[PDB]
Amino acid sequence: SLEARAALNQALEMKRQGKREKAQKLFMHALKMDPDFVDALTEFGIFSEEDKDIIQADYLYTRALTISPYHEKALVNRDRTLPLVEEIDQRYFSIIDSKVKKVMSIPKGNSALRRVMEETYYHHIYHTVAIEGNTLTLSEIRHILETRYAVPGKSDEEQNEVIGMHAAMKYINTTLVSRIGSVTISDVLEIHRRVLGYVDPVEAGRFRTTQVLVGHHIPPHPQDVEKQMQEFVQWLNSEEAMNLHPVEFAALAHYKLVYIHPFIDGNGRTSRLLMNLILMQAGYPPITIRKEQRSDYYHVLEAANEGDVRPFIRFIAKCTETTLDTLLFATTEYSVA
Repeated sequence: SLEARAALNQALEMKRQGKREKAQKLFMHALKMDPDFVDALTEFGIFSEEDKDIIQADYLYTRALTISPYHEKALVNRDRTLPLVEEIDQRYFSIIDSKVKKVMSIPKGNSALRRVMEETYYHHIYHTVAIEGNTLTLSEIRHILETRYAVPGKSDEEQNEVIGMHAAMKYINTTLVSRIGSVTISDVLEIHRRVLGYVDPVEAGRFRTTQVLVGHHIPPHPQDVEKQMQEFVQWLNSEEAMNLHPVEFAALAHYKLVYIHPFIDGNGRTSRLLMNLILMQAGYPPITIRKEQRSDYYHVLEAANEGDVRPFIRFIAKCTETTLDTLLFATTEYSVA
């Protein structure tokens, strides 16, 4: 018996008086105490909706309904929100497409563009290893790759992760981006071969034959991995996927590979590279999930496990905008002497 009903009732009482800042803390607290508490989700939805935060209200109702599909108070409200959410999400994909288009208006040989592209190349390597706890600094990663000399006082393992990423990004940018044709299984194993080849050569480029623990999660049985990965690459080359928005498609491709967890190590890194391969193949620039976005990343992945991928997609879309804003942050300004 969760003792959050107390918290929910006070929240409703505060809301009645109009102490809304005290209400949402009691709402948040009620779902801290019981995250699967239908009345608190539903009531906190209505709350959010009164403040015109439609996406949150809709998330909350959608959570309530994944737990209790027949909860009539939620069913009625999510009918009203779902269409307005589709609208809001669609307008954000338009602003991103705006910035992509402006970025792809820059002549290919532009120097400023050349320099920020290679600056952000080291940024993407730094963030994709640092988000997992790799203690190497940006300047250390540039040092390792520009020269070929190991950084003093940093483990071999950390530095091989960096070289490994570099080896993988070469292979994608050289081979797979330009290449007309299907994204085969062999492509995904080849990325993983390079990602992990310097740290764990034995496992580098082959699927796990064992069960794994990923925190409190247990991904699919190793005998389902082969089946589910063949459904994945079939979906990657399918007509439905090309029917999706490319950012939407890239986000789903990423989440699916994370969920399947087909390798022992380097699923995260291997699926952040696949995401970028998908975006680039569609004419979109590759993107970075910054180190400091670790919590947001975990939480949106967790929301995707609890039956709602939309927050994850929105997350990837915001990361896409933040990349474009950076590329655009190198554009011409009037000046004379």
